[PDB]
Amino acid sequence: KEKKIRITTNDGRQSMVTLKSSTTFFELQESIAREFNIPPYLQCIRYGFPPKELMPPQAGMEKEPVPLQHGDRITIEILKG
Repeated sequence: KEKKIRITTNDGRQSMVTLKSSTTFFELQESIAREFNIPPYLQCIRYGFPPKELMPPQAGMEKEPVPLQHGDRITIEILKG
């Protein structure tokens, strides 16, 4: 029982997911990597208007869930590996 959110890569593609309630930036990066064809180290998520750069947490915050909820929307950007 988790929440559902939308995704859209700068390349011009989009896909929905079932992001978990306690899904941190890491758990989120793993979701997009599934719905799309980009690794967690090449997917830059964005939310809010204008689109922000949901940076990765650190020691202590890594456990914290993403800033998105059931019914939210985000945008990914294929980084340069």
